[PDB]
Amino acid sequence: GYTYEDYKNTAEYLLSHTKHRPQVAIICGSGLGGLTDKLTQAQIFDYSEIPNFPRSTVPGHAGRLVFGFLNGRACVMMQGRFHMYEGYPLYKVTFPVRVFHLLGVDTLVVTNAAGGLNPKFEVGDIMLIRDHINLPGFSGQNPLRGPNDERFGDRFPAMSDAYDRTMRQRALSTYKQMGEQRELQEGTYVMVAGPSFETVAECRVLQKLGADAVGMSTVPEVIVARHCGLRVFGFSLITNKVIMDYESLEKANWEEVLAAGKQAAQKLEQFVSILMASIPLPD
Amino acid sequence: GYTYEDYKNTAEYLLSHTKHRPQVAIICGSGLGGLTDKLTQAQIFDYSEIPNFPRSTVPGHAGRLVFGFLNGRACVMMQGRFHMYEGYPLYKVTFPVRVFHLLGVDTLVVTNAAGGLNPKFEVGDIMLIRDHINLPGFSGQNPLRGPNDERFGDRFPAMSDAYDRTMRQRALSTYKQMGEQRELQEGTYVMVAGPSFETVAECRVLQKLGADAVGMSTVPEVIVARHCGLRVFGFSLITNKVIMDYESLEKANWEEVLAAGKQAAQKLEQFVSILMASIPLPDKA
Amino acid sequence: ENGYTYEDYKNTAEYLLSHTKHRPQVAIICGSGLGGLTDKLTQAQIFDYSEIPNFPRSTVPGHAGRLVFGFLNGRACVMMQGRFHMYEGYPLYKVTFPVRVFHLLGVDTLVVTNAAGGLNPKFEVGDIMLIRDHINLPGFSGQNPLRGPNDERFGDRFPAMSDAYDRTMRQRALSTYKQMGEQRELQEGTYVMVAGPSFETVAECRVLQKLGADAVGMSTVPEVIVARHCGLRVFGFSLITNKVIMDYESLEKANWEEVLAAGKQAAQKLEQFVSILMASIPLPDKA
Ligand SMILES: Nc1nc2c(CN3C[C@H](CO)[C@@H](O)C3)c[nH]c2c(=O)[nH]1
Ligand SMILES: Nc1nc2c(CN3C[C@H](CO)[C@@H](O)C3)c[nH]c2c(=O)[nH]1
Ligand SMILES: Nc1nc2c(CN3C[C@H](CO)[C@@H](O)C3)c[nH]c2c(=O)[nH]1
Repeated sequence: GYTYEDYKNTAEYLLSHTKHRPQVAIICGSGLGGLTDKLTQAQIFDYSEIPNFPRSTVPGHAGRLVFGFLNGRACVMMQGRFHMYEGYPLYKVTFPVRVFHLLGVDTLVVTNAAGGLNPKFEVGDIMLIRDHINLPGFSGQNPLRGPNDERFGDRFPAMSDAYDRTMRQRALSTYKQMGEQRELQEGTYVMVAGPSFETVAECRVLQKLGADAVGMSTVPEVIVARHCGLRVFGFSLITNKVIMDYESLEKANWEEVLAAGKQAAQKLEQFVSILMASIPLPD
Repeated sequence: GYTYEDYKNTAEYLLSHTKHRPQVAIICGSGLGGLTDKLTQAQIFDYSEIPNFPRSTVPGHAGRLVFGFLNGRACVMMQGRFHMYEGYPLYKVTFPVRVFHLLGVDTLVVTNAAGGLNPKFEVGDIMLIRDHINLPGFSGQNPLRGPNDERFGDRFPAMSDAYDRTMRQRALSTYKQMGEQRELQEGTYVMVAGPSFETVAECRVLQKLGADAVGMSTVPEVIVARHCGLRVFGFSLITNKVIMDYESLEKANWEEVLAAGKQAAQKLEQFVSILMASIPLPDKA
Repeated sequence: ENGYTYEDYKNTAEYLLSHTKHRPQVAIICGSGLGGLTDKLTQAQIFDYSEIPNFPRSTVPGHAGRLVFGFLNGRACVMMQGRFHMYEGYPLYKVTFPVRVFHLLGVDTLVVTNAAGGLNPKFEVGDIMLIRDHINLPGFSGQNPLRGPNDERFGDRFPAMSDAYDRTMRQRALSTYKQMGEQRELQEGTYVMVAGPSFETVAECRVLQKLGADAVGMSTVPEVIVARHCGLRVFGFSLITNKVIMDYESLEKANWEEVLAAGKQAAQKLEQFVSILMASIPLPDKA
């Protein structure tokens, strides 16, 4: 895989090529690339020009790294991400997270599109990620598998406090004081590898396990971020309701997923701006 | 693993070495190879003579591809299949499915032996597969992993309609007018990788997940078939009741599995006959 | 698919047999913080894993990385002082390599031990849970040490695991233990393997509870599958080293230092238990 020097080489490339010094990294998921629009003094790198960066092969993933200020805050944004289903091993999927750490980032915001498993969710809802279920992790697909480098973190990091409690309370609070539009949802995200969508029986499995939303990303990035000590916040856009009975003739499809992101673009933009305000400055 | 041209080469080899032109492909699982017996005008290929075909290493898997007519319908049958527990990557396990598509097949019938998890099933029951749970797929073992080729299908295919609803309706109706003793069962098949058989605690996990029958195949072939637009029908022969308590001195074993297929041969042969009568003809000949 | 040939296992076995006069009947694999179980071996002869042909290396704290032959309560034993885990980067054929070596040495009984997180709310830190059964989550998805061509010199293509943990040993150990006036009962339950190396989320803890697991760890199962495949009698137990976090209010977190400390606290109870255990292992039919 990647040596420590590989991560350092990439971080040094970025640090040499930009004056931006980000505090927060944001990973934009399927159809959420629009979150880069409000960056000021934006500087763009195509992933292809960044040493060791994988390529985004999925539609709705632009494949660019954008530095700028978001609500005055120094950010770096992955406009597009990587997925196991593309053929990438998790050490590639998660590579940018350790680079961000080496750039000086102290907070990772992870975003995604997700299928709703909890019947109370509607398409267009934002679900705050309170926790996850790492199904690939259980079987061996964990980005920390292999020799541990103490320069990044511990051999056996805990994940029970992965999603930052303070930011979650603040976000929930702020959306109470609105009382406008749908309320902010909260729940458990389960990662499945994909790329095919779930059967009805699989939908019922994931529900029985206690997941509220399902997708094919995010969890590995969180694990790596927590290993290197980043504060983590996550949310899903619920882009479709997972099919849960044999009567329906509806089927999950990627077109509908991207369409739901386009529709929620302004709402997501607002949410992320309020989010930045809840991140404390470094010491 | 395989290039688009690899699939092409194999399909052209077959198209150039037989005049048979199948509409239906049938994959015969453990102890089910006898389903080939009623083929008329049979032409046999050993897998070893077919470019790019993997080899069947499991007992009760003959490793032959047979072309012929089954109750008057033009079929190609896998007498034996491949399993990930043999060492094969899923792109090898499922290779033939994409070949079948290129041969002009529009329907895939997948068969297997399976261990009964639903206590209402008896050894010798046929269970129609209404749905599946893909446990390896959750963790990354899906035959679609990697770059997608649009010449086969979509990057993100849906699976919630994988097992053709109309065929299942017709098979159930037709079978319940034939007044046979044991009813035709219907349920959810769960794939596990194996090759070791389940513990009691594992059996209870699978039951809790909602599975009726468990085996170690089939699901990857269905995913690949649905990706390329094939109509899919599946059934399991329940060959053993999975062990469910710590008192029992009985154990799952492969010999009992094959024996159950032997005993069920006449019931299978008849089922497969009314199955063929439930497969739509193509719009144009 | 397995990276080792039959001859690789043979070579390692012959090397050991030609470098010690010890001829073990019982192999014992010592888990995290349980390496002290070797302290009571008499006539102990130690090999570093690094000097044994084909042996993997233990890279985890609390795993010494030594193979120790000797007598335990009068019985000929070989003990792995430290083991290997999938999370270290090893394929399962490497993790489980020693088990087939033990079979070639003449061992007929494998005792597997580990530290484990408690999922059953009745367990307390320091409890010994006898393993009645396991749930092999990596196995379901393809990570099984038997994957690939099968060598009938070791065992069957499709071995059963429903009787993996020897009932008779478990009945004898429980009975003997009960008659010795110990205040805290031996526990008994199902161990679930997850790959790690990160510890469980609360949601994951709840999944594992709902699946019927009593304790969770990151080892053991592969070794048992290989042991049963080649016909070894198997006994297993876990030291419950921590209660897995199961609510969002707690500020406590699983951590490896506390895991190792729990093994230190339990050294004496574990020593005494492994003695009752050795007395519960049948002798071979012939000497
Ligand atoms: N597993 C899964 N993932 C998603 C997603 C998340 N991603 C959306 C994209 C395919 O549209 C993949 O990267 C998965 C949205 N809806 C679903 C769903 O119903 N199921
Ligand atoms: N997992 C599992 N599979 C089967 C099967 C199906 N296959 C039968 C064959 C071994 O007998 C393997 O390819 C699995 C029958 N019974 C069982 C069972 O109890 N369990
Ligand atoms: N998964 C898991 N394993 C353990 C273990 C067992 N091992 C202890 C060591 C990390 O301390 C790893 O090899 C796993 C103890 N407690 C726990 C737990 O809470 N969870």
